[PDB]
Amino acid sequence: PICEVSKVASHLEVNCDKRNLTALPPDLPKDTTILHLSENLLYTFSLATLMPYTRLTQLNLDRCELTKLQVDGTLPVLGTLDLSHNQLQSLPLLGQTLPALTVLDVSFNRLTSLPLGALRGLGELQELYLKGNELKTLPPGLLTPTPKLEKLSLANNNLTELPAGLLNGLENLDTLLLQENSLYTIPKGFFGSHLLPFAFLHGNPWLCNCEILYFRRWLQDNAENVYVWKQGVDVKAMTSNVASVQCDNSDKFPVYKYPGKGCPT
Ligand SMILES: *[C@@H]1O[C@H](CO)[C@@H](O)[C@H](O)[C@H]1NC(C)=O
Ligand SMILES: *[C@H]1O[C@H](CO)[C@@H](O)[C@H](O)[C@H]1NC(C)=O
Ligand SMILES: [Pt+2]
Ligand SMILES: [Pt+2]
Repeated sequence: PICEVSKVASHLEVNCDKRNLTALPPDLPKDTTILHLSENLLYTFSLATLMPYTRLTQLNLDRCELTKLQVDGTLPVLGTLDLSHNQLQSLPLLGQTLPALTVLDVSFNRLTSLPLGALRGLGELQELYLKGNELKTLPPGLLTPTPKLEKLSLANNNLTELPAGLLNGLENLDTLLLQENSLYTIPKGFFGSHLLPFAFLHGNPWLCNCEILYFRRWLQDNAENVYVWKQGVDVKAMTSNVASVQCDNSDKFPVYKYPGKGCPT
């Protein structure tokens, strides 16, 4: 039986996880809508070899020792692609071969930075996950190509500072995770004017000092919008905690409680 198939109305799912595969299995019912290839041996894979599956809509290359993934044309309806927990050291330019991609997950890899026109081409993206990588900086105009982005997570990286215009235009942005990095401040106007339902900013050496001021006021207007990331706790039991954003300024003093020792308005 090699993999295993099922049928949920349209769908014709193919599950081939934990199977020491090394390469894509032969049979694969050409008409597969959702293929699961999680936790297998691959090291290398080419979206090209999937070209035969016109209806493939979800691909999970989740945990497959991947170190390289080359992109090539076909795969016009692929909506979600998970490259979770792997080894790629460079973000693959998927924009020219995954036009329908709406959720990309390459979190927990060896990414140290993103190419220039990285997310170019995939202007249908709604969820981007890059948690667990490195990255100290982000290419300018990173999200310009993805105007309808809703969830964005750069949690647990090494971001020192981030563009003052990163979130410009994202009018559907409802979730932003920036926790566990090493950001020291927030550019004036960063959060712009869109209401952010869920923000995670704890675990940063926030250098509160007059520049943090803009961030302070923001933290005050959105105190019930900033939470803390806990293991497997569900938002059903999550509670706000604006005081989780504190200055690493040898204190554990909540920025947002920071008066701003007489500083220029
Ligand atoms: C990111 O933080 C880690 C923490 O252990 C550190 O080892 C690493 O050098 C930092 N960024 C890089 C990879 O330069
Ligand atoms: C794949 O190979 C590994 C290593 O020998 C083995 O433990 C595993 O059982 C094989 N796949 C399965 C789960 O049948
Ligand atoms: Pt083709
Ligand atoms: Pt939560």
